[PDB]
Amino acid sequence: ITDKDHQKVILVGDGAVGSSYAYAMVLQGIAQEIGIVDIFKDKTKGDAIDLSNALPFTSPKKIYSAEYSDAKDADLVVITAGAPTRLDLVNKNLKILKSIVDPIVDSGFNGIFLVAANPVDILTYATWKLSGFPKNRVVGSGTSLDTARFRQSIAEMVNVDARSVHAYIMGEHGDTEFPVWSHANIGGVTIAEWVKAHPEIKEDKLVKMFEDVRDAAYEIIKLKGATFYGIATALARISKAILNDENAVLPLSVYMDGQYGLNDIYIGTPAVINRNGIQNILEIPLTDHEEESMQKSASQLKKVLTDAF
Amino acid sequence: ITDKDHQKVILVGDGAVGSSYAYAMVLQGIAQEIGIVDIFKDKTKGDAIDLSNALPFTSPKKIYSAEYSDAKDADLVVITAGAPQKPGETRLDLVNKNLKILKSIVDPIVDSGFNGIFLVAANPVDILTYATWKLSGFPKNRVVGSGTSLDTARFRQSIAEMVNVDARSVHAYIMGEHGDTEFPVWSHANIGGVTIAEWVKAHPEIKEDKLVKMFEDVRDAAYEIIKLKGATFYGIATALARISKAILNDENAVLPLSVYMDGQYGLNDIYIGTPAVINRNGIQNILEIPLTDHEEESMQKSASQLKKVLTDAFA
Amino acid sequence: ITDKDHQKVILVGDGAVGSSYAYAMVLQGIAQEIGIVDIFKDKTKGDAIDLSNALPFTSPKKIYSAEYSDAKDADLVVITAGAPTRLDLVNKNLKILKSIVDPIVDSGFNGIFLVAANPVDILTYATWKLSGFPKNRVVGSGTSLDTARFRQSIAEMVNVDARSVHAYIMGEHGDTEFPVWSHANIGGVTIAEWVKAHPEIKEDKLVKMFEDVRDAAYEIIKLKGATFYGIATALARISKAILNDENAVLPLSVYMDGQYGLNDIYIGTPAVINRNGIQNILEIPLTDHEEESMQKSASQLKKVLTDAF
Amino acid sequence: ITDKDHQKVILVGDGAVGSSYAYAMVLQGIAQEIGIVDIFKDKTKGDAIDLSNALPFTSPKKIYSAEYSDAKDADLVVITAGAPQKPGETRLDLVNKNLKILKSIVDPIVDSGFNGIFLVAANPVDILTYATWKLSGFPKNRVVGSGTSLDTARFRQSIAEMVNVDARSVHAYIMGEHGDTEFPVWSHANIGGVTIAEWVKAHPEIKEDKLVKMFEDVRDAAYEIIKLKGATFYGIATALARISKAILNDENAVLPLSVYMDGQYGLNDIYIGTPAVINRNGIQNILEIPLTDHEEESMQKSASQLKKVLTDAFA
Repeated sequence: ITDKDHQKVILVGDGAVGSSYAYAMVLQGIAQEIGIVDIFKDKTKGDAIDLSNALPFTSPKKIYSAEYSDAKDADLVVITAGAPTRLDLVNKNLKILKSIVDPIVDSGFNGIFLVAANPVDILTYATWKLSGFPKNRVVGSGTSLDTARFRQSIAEMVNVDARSVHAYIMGEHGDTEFPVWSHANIGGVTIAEWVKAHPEIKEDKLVKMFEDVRDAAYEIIKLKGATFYGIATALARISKAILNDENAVLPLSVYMDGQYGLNDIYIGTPAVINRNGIQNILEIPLTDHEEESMQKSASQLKKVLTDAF
Repeated sequence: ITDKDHQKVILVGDGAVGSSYAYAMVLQGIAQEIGIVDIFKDKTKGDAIDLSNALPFTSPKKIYSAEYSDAKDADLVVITAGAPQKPGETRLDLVNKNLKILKSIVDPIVDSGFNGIFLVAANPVDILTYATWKLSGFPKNRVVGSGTSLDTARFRQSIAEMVNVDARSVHAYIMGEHGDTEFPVWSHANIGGVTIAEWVKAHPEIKEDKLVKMFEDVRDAAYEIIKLKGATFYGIATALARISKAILNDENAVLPLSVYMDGQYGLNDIYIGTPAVINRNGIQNILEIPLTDHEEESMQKSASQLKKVLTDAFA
Repeated sequence: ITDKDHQKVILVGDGAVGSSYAYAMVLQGIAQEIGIVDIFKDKTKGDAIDLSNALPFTSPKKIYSAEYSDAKDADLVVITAGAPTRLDLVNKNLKILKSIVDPIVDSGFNGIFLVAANPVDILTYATWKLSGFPKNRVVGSGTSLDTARFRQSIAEMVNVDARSVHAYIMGEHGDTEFPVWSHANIGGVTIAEWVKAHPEIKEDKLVKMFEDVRDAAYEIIKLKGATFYGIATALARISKAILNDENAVLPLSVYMDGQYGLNDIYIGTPAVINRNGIQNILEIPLTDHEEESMQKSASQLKKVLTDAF
Repeated sequence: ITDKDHQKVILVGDGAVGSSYAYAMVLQGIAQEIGIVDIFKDKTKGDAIDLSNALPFTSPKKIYSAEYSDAKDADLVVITAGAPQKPGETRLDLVNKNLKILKSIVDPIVDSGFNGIFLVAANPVDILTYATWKLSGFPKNRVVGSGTSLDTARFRQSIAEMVNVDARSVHAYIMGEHGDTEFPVWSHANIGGVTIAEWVKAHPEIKEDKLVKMFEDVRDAAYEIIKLKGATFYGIATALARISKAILNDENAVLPLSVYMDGQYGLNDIYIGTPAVINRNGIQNILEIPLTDHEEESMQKSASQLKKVLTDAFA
């Protein structure tokens, strides 16, 4: 039975995101095996060696340049392989995603898909459609990183550990996402309550703070050329919640079955995740304004999915 | 300047609590040195050896049987071993007994030149936190009690178990004086940001009387554990190690602690349990949760009963 | 397949060792479930609650007062339940051990046994005999703690992190165990080499240091009444080596199949351990003096086993 | 005194190495503050934001685009971005180029009042470690180079893979000047205390030529990784974070580092790779492994070639 006490991850895409993700899993000692799949075979071999060079300072792992067929007995397939009209972007990514998901399913893979490729909510739905897997075993990173960025920006404004800050970005990851100010809090004190006790914090600083979250990727790409440490860390956090069976609440792309009056899309909302994937979708009671933001995000996303399929 | 990158903790009290605390600090790699002070010198020497036997499986430390004078260059003095309430002793006698013992600890620690943070877990904690402040002459923000940290953990783990969620995704406080007068802040309690009131609307199989009972079981948790296994220690040891990490890693973490009231909740000149921000300099901000009328009344009744005992004890 | 990503430990014995072990597993986030089995049902219920009170500060776990029947789908059964002539001590512990192992096997348990009850090498062999399990899936703590004590004592003499100190105690845990000075080193510099560079270290300090290791339990019991933090920590280290599939070298009680000229006993030697238990028994080439110490430890232990069975 | 329980690292160089190093420090929770200094100011600002985006999943930090003057109260200055060898540049030109750049880093850092430890990873590391010592005026034991830390990890992981053992149970060194002249200490290399010579006797399917090749692959590892993926960074970033933890947690850990030779191996007045004990005060003890005649010759040839370049560079 202890023959099972070996956690295996297949990573698809060895760009800055996949490579950083593998490094995060090395340093935190999450899983015992990482197979790295990418068209660029030389690069994945180089990365597997560079990452392996770190292992003497952490817990051991088998790290290698892998093939889709190595997903047969994987716990976790992480898809980062995303090509940069919105509908053309989707059609291009659907053909690439089919070339990933089909051979992975053909391997006998029977674990959880974790999708981080842009656009994530659409490609999460597409992964579900192509794979034939249950809804709860296809997960997208959704607004996990936007939420982390939001919490860290509040943490810095108020000089508090972001782990004591509780706020969500929800909807489709992208321009239509929105902040759930109504439930956002610091140690259980709502932002509305916090602003009353600390009125140096102007409404316009909060507006700007959400705008900086929405435009974060643009600002980072402008400064250093790409974004990767954030999403790599989020993917490793989601990976730990699955592999350690945590029943952790994370904001993820999850299948709408009536939540917020939505159906038959993947979109960002807090959910409970454990070894079996999504257990519970948390439906935060939104204000009329927040519910409208959710409906506009959903509707625009549903239109693109319909047109794409 | 890196000569200072050595964190030192002086633990006063080598009971089940102090001992478990030191073990938590060993396994989590918090601090580089633990001096254990107790009247029972052989026991502290035995514990220092037993704890040291663990070190080859974790980060290294100097662990030893210590004296008050070893607090000179300590970052942290952790006070655990409160003289226990005898049958038919008044609360005020319990306090007076603990004040004479506490004076015999705090005075020689201050005399050593100790200039760090006091972390008080001795029962009764809110009163002995105030007493440590009074005896030490230290600033308000450098005398901290464990307060409702454990009651809050117990409350969060109870909600976690009812709802099948990691307690790290559950956010609820017990506040007031640690003891019979403490109360749950249901108004701000939430699971991943969904208030308990909101959660109960979506899941109405959860009856009001299960929630009432759940707070009652938290209030009476120590009595239930003492009845079953004779003593309580893993909970408070873990809480003390969490507070110790928040200080020593300068986290600005929000934790429910005994902190000095300067108008918060309409209270003054007591230590009592409420969320606060804590870093390397101790208490940075006291969070004043806007309480319902019922929750504010519970806070006032806890505070007033505690203030009466302190007043009577100092005179 | 991710239905398997749930590690379960059944602990037998909720005395200071078992209870400290469970606490170590809580603080280090090892396994997702601990069942605590003991005659004293009230005490195990109290301990499961006290340990659960810690969980909000660490990774989640299911911790409960358990029955032998709960071992059915356990990864790991840890036996600490040991009653304090040597042959009478063994006969008393064999009847108690039979009352543990039989109902655990009857449950359908199909994991690894980790034995810490005194006397450990004898009860490790007895666990193998009673269980019918393969040799490599019955492991004793053996000289893991004596070895830790030895390394920490060298660490303190020389002011070096014990993790940079490499020395073994081997043989039967107890009076006949011996230090392997021939291979003992600090950062790869043998103790013989270290003493040449640092001749303030007298041979008689080294003799005393092994004597203090052999008598460590006596000295600690005299001072504080019992010994538990050491073995609790060692048991949690061995548990991590199994559950994270490390192929770690640890000094353990393992089955002699010709190593050191020994057969058909469990005795202390370094071994490789992973998710499947013992993979490789390291046979350290001993000096004539060290080999004699091993043979005398083995022979006295083999006589007691023969007489007991 | 707890005002000091704030560990600060100034990183010089925000290339793949510096950036990966800062990420390793974020994920492992080492230090409370990282200032990133590089000529490319936009890149450091972008990195500080990207790294900060990770913080809600780990322990908190202040991460920012920094200047040399921010080293004033730093514990640790980590120097990574060495000007790379151009095709047909001499070794001595590489050194002279790096000395002018290194002077422009070390002088303003010393001028800030910085009084911590220098940790040098810039190529060529043993030479720039000596140069940092010469430019800074700091004591020998407070200027440390990464030396053969990564070569040693690569060597241990290669043995781990041959034998199917956790590399943490494998104990082998590469020593000398990091680069083509470095050598394996086979004589003291072991797996759980069993020397490689002993292991090969018990497992004679392991051929001498596989061991020769295994050291050759370690020596040429960087060339092989650069050929395959264009650059090397996870290895050295992880090593730098391990050395950083040994200093900041005062571990007295044995690591293979660039340390000042004062008679060890018959060497004087160079930095070169050998195991040493390191704590909060830097280098405490240099371990002198008794080398075979062949291993000692390799050490002498590595040292002498390195000493010639240093002599020529300083004059």
